[PDB]
Parts: sequence; C-alpha cells; structure tokens
Amino acid sequence: ALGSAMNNLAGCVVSPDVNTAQFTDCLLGGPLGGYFADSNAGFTETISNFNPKDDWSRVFLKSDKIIPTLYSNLTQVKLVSQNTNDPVPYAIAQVIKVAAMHRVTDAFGPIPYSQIGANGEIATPYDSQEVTYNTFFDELNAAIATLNENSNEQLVPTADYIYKGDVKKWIRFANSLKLRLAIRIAYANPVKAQQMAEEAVNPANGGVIESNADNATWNYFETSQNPIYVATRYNQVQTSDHGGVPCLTGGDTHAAADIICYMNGYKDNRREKFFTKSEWAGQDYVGMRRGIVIPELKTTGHKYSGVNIAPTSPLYWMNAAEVAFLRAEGQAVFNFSMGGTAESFYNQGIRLSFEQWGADGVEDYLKDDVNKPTAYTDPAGTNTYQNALSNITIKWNDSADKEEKQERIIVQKWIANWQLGNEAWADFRRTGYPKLIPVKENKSGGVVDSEKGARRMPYPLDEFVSNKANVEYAIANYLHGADNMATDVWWASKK
Ligand SMILES: [Mg+2]
Repeated sequence: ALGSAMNNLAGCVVSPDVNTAQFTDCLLGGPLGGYFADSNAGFTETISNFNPKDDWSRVFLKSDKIIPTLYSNLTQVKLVSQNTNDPVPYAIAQVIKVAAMHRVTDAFGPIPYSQIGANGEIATPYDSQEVTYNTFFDELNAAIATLNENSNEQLVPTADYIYKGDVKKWIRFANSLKLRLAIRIAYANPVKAQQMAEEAVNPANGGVIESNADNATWNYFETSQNPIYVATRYNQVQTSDHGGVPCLTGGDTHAAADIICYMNGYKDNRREKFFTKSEWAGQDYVGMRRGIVIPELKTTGHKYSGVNIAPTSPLYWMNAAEVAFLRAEGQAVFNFSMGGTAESFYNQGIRLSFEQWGADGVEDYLKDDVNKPTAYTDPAGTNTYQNALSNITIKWNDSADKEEKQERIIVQKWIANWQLGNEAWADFRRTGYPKLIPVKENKSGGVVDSEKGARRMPYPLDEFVSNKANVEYAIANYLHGADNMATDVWWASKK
C-alpha cells in the first residue's frame, strides 16, 4: 500500500496522464513561462492568447487526477505512518504534497487548502494565498524536522521512485523547495522570506540540492511514456504528407521564440539538448512566437524548432542549478545570508546546468561579456518582433546594480529551467524577467496586458455552481482584484 500510494502522489506534481499534463504544463506552464508555443491552428481559444475556455484553465483545481488523487493517497500514507509508529513516510508525502499544491495556488491565488477533504474535496472555504504559503512552510518545516531526526532511516526502495528511499536526499529536496518558496515571497513578506531562506541553507538543517545526482525527478509514470513528449507530439505532420521524410518538430506545441532568441544570441551549446532543429533554410534554431494568430502546422508551423524530449525522458520537479540561482538571488538582490557569494552561486548554477545536459563549452560561456540576446526575425515574415529581447550579457558583473543582477540571474535560471514552465511563469510574474517578446494577438478583449501577460488563471466555472459562497468570499476578501487573468496573486508585489 505504501509504495503504490507514494507513486500515485508523485503523479500529482506533473501528471502522467497525457491530456492533464498537456493542460497544466504544455498549454499553461510552457507558454506562460516563455518556453513553449501553441502550434495547432485550430486552437482559437488558448491560455497563451488570453482567451482560454474553462476546460483549459481550470485543470489544476478541477482535474480528478490532481487534488483528489493527491489527498486520497496522502490519507493512505498517513495510515501507514499511524499504524507503524513511523513518521518518515508521511514526512516524505508532505514534501510531495507541497510540491504539488504550490503549483495550484501559484496558478489561481487563494485556494481551498486547510479545509480540503480527506478524499480531496475542494467544496470548502478558501485560504488566502498568504495563509496557504505560511502553511506550506509549517508543513515543510515539520517534515524537515522529522527527517533530520530519522536521517539514518530508509524507506524500502519501491516505496520511492524519486530517491529510492534515501531520506538524506528528501531532506535536501525539502529544504530546496522551502528555499524556492522563500524567494517567491521575498517581496510580499521580506521578513519571513529571509528567515525561511536562511534556515533552508543552514547546514544544521541538512542541506539543499548541490549536485545533479540529487535532482528531484520522476520517471516511473506507469504508462511507459513521458506525457510532455506525447502532448507536444500530438498532430505532428505525417511522413507521407511531409514529402517522404518524417517530421521531427512535434505537433501541438513547439519551442518558443523567446528562449531561442536568448540562446542563439549567447551561442549556447545547450540548444541542441533543448530543441530540435528548425526546417527554415539556413537557421538551425527558430522558435514560434507565443500569442499570435497560430499558423497552419502543415504549411509553416512544423518548420519551427520543437521540444527535444524522448518518450523515456524523466519529468523534472527541481534541479541543482535552480538552487544555486535561488541562492544567488537571495544574496545579490535581497541581502540574505545564503552561504557564499552571489558570483559563486551564479557560476555554479551555469556549470550545473551545462553538466546536467552534457553540453561542452561552459568555460567560454561563463566568460562571455559580449554576446547579447537577438531580436525575433520571423522567417515567415508575419510575426517579427524587431527589438533585441535584452542587452544582458552572461559573464557575472559584481559591480552591477541589483536590477541588472536580478535580470542576469533570472535569465540563466530560466534557461536552466527549460521545461519547468510553471516555475518560469512564477519567476516572470514576480520579477519581470526574463524580458520576453510581448503578445501580438491579445484575445483578452482589453483585459490582459500584452507585456505583463497572464497574472493568474480565472476561477473554475464550476466553483460558482458547487461552491458559490466560498469562491465568492475568496474573490471579495482574498483576491484583491477581479476574478480574471489580469489580477496579480499575493506574492507578485514587486514595485
Ligand atoms: Mg516538418
């Protein structure tokens, strides 16, 4: 029972169910984080163009594959810990719980949390986002304390397809997630942010992820196939329809223009690891723009670079590079005591990412104080954006002001977090970085800003049917703005 439940919990971060992951990570996170571009011309209502149907935007709260599955399996792990007088299984499950649920509040703002039912029923009162985040810290802190007290114990190997029962790795992931969430709240509650960040990296509490061997990843989907691979490939042009040579760029989702403009300008050797080659004459990497009139796949859409992912690829939750860049930002931008210099952490993050992806050339990359992001010259000539996306160069400049340091950190963190679109979206909303290509075909009817982009998802329509009083209370008291995509969540308070 324990092992089945734990692998079911793991599937509540990025779902193994293709169409669920398609909505949460391929159509929501990827485009809103500047990584992926919607690429089916029949998608006339999308998240990325700011006119989504409810069935696209609601998924984090309404899919039975997310909250009901999470809570039903959490209850089964709690049962094991109760029955056995052993708090370690439930501590690990709580880390997974926070990994799953922070994505949900980060999408909507206020959500049901403290009063969610044992089977994941959300027809309950909502918590403010501030209360939800404080609860995440309490939950992680309890789990971290339990695991440190039992740091010599181990789960059976099949009870954990993330870390094979190694409690010391779970401690590092829990502190890393705590650090992620602490930096998330660095503008909205700087006092709490500093305390949580500094605790997370204090060696007395067990450490953070410092090596790629300790990255938080999941591969045992129970379906045989990575769901992002499948979702991005849907509708790929067929070989006998592509002149007799298979198409390799995917179907419904392509690589975004934004990240490719940065990486082309930086001559970045991770490009071949991240992207398929484009079919545009003379151009190895060209992304499709986000927030456009989407072209027909068979004519031009299939020529843009795709996502380079395999059916057997793992799903990422958090990597070591991110932890390094969190510490760089904590030190450089917020003056937190992160255990080292910002320069040291920035360079470590770049080195971790190049190592992770097996890319050569990191030493020249680290020293590059010349090359800049490109503009976006659309080879189709329809959706060009003529300005360079930024002038920020790679090499660390310890003399720079805090705004430039933040930009530089976030750009490299963003590149290293390729495929973690929900995380990129959170960082973009919090910081304004990286500087992206504005939306061109803004279908929001004047509501959403083409530069600031989507700030949240609107609440599910069904909440007004099955949970009216509680969702309306949340809107009136906790949301601090209209229930639409333009209203910022609580932590997005940078001036
Ligand atoms: Mg093709």
